Amino acid sequence: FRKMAFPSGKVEGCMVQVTCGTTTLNGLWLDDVVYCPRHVICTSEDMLNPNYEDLLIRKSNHNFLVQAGNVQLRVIGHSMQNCVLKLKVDTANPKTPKYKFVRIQPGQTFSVLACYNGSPSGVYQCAMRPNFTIKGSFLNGSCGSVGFNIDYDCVSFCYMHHMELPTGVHAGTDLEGNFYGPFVDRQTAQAAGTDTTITVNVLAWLYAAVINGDRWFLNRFTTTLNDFNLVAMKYNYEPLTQDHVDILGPLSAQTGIAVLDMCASLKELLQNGMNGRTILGSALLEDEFTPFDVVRQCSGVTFQ
Amino acid sequence: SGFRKMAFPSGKVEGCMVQVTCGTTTLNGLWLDDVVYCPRHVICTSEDMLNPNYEDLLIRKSNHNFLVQAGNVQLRVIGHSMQNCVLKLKVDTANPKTPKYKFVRIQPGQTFSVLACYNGSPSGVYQCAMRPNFTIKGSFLNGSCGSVGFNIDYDCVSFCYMHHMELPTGVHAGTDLEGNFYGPFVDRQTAQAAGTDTTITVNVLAWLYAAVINGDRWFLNRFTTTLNDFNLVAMKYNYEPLTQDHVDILGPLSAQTGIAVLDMCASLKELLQNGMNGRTILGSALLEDEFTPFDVVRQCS
Ligand SMILES: *C(=O)[C@H](C[C@@H]1CCNC1=O)NC(=O)[C@H](CCCC)NC(=O)/C=C/c1ccccc1
Ligand SMILES: *C(=O)[C@H](C[C@@H]1CCNC1=O)NC(=O)[C@H](CCCC)NC(=O)/C=C/c1ccccc1
Repeated sequence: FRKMAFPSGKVEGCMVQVTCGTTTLNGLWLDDVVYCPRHVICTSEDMLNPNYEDLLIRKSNHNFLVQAGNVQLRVIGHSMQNCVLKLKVDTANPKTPKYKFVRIQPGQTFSVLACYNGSPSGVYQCAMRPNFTIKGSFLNGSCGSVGFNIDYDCVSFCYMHHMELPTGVHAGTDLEGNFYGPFVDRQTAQAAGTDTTITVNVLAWLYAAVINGDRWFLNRFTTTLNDFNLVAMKYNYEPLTQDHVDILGPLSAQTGIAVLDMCASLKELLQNGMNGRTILGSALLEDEFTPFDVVRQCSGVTFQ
Repeated sequence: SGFRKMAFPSGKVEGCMVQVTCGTTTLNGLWLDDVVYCPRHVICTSEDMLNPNYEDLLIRKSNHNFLVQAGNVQLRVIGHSMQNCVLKLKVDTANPKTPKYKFVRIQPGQTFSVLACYNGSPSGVYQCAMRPNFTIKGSFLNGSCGSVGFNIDYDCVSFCYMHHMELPTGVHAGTDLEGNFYGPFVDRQTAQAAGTDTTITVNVLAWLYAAVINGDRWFLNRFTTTLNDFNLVAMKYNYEPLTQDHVDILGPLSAQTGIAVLDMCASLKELLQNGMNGRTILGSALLEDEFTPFDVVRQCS
């Protein structure tokens, strides 16, 4: 089991450059619309608290330079939806994959295609933290890079990059321009809420350990969900939702270990330590691998 | 800012991946212009795999014994040859998506991106390193043979690896694109052990510089060391030797952080001798050796 990105080719064919003034960032070209962060229309003397509505009144179609490589795509319409700008262009992208826009929950993972000037430079796997930040890797000019999942041949876009926070973590929106968490696209220092450990993913990691025959931590206890949730929060663990219980179903069926029995096993690991031992080679409990991520990597048949 | 294990965008390689089938065996091939490259053991039955005479099995095959599929269309095989452990299938169609490319043989300690494929379908991408014992710590399942490793520079894809084998310890072995294995391994169905692995010293130091660039300095000290005395301790702890070339390649990271290379060596020596004492570096409880100096500069500058 390993942290793996989705192949990025379907997304690479969608990356473009958007320039307004001397500010260049990345945009996402799907059919005849280009999606990008709206702060591309900001000047260096106006980022502190931009009035985006009045800044955009000042802009016409001909103020936007959209480029696929060095090839210009003429902008024939523009609008703002929350914190994203939607630029209608004169050319439908022939590389447009089958796609959806989706808003992910904390704990869900996705691949990020980090881009600069519309040129992809790297791909890595991220998790949405419970405080709605991501521990990403972004340099200047990265805004507009997107995060995504791929299921069969459909790309589910879930993240567009906008901000770095003082602590070095990152914040952004879904593809309707709505920020994850309490952040705003302003040139200010914004504090992330206090983070927690992603319980459902820890449990997925324990199931993965069991699947591999590493199962010393399986105890003889069970628990109710409410009892577990109340203890978990005292160790800075997220509480479990009904949806979390249900996405652990397949792993519970595969191993024969009831979800609530594994919760009792995790509770013991929180109240005592690992003694000295490790799980899957590590002394730390991994929390950025989802139940889906574990199920996929069990065999070639499921991973394809 | 930030630090992640980062792979190269895989789109240029995705357009080259195909499915090759011989009899009951299916794996992946690499389609460049009008040739498909794939592991030669695709021609083996489960009988053959135990002790294949590969020249033996191949002369008994004809072109129509090979079924090559690219996405949804069959490519017709019109020629076949063998170069070391790779098969070269000539097909009657050029791959329009052929990128600019080169075949390279990489050195131990260097990194590359792996595009893991199953039945010709790319399914994940991750970053690996060629270990000093010429294994790779991959994640490969059944059907993954013929997946390739690569680096990209501008628009040119440098293919350095094609996947063939898993060892009993769970690490992996494979060839360059000329079909020559990395390390002492062979394409037969036997349990094979590697030589004793060592830690890639120059990469650990690059990673420590990354940790400093990202604001973490707890492991630094005011000691220094000579290069030879550092190498004495490194060899004691199963680390590869650090050469003057390594010291030079660390130059840019040293200049960026203001920490002389031999001072960082002194930090690493202390970490080797004292342990990490339950602390973390870039979220890791272990010293990480699969980031090269170039990888760190690329991601942190
Ligand atoms: C977009 O390219 C950029 C991404 C940053 C660059 C460095 N790493 C990243 O992730 N986004 C911004 O720079 C953003 C624009 C603000 C809209 C007008 N500004 C910030 O992210 C600054 C945050 C900050 C942190 C601490 C103190 C002040 C400001
Ligand atoms: C090709 O797809 C496959 C890749 C393996 C499958 C599981 N994970 C991988 O990386 N390659 C083989 O299966 C290879 C075929 C070569 C014989 C012609 N055989 C092995 O890798 C055998 C390993 C082994 C381990 C222990 C004891 C015997 C054999």
